[PDB]
Amino acid sequence: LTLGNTTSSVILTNYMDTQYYGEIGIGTPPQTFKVVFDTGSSNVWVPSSKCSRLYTACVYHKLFDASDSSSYKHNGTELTLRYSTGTVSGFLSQDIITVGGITVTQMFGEVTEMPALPFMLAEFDGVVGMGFIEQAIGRVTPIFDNIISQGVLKEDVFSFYYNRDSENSQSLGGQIVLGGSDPQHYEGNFHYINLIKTGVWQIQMKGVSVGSSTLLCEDGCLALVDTGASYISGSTSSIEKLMEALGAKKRLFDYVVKCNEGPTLPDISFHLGGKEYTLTSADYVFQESYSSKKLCTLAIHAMDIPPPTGPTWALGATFIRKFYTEFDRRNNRIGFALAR
Ligand SMILES: *[C@@H]1O[C@H](CO)[C@@H](O)[C@H](O)[C@H]1NC(C)=O
Repeated sequence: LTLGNTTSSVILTNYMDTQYYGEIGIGTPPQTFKVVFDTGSSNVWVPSSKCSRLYTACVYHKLFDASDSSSYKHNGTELTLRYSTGTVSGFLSQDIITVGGITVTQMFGEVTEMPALPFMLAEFDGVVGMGFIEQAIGRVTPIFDNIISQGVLKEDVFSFYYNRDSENSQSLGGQIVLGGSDPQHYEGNFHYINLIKTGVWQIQMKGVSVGSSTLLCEDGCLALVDTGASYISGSTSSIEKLMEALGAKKRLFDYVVKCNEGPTLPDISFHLGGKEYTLTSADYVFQESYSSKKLCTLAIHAMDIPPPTGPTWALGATFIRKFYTEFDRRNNRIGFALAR
């Protein structure tokens, strides 16, 4: 490990509080893609020129064209990438990738199979896995390892700020710091939790309270800290119980409550390390209305993550909105501070 004196930031766009993406460039000259920075995965992919326009997703996203890059290096190894919500398929390529100020040689997937559902609903083109080589499909070096290799980053850490949505155009949707934190976006002190293990951004969670009573994960459980999850997620059994406690009806893909009932819904806490991390109903309800007649989604849903990572809680954007999160690869731990 070699440390320099460079901090590098990635400005992020907040789509509807569910999609947080920033811009990278690939090739000479650069081709730009909107990408989700996903601690729950370890590959880079963007859609490919070689994707059939029979995938309507590829018609509606930026496509990497290797025939327009003078820094492309062929590989052509196939790979399938499996995500919580959908699956993509293609082949491996090498090129120069620009992220913040930093230029790195990176192996990445050219995706050629991009299902209409759900990629038609994606503001973003691709994904930059911020996880560990142990999770990388085709055991490819993840972009963060490659930047650390360059010995320019002041620290072997990266931090996430996820703003609330804003009408105002001049609002900052989010910020990734590579090699640091931005003290302009948190307050009080970081509180750290060491990982179950190296190779996954997962930590021991002691309890979930719904207002008064610890009626979930009573013994102890797993929390994946997943900058690529829109929501906080537990396992079908954890949730259909959580929601029964809240008084929430179960729709096909999410839980809802009558909008009128939303604001008085109880606090939800998360025992991580020392501190108890609490969310108000404001923090976990899409309060889009106050009418008893209309229905309001909650930012918590069922996610059955398969082993060996699963089953686990996923703490995504619902949680990171309140808690500025610092991923410390140096000491294998996650820092949390109160966001501002
Ligand atoms: C693809 O890259 C891998 C890993 O760096 C390399 O060892 C392999 O031989 C490459 N395959 C081709 C066909 O270029």
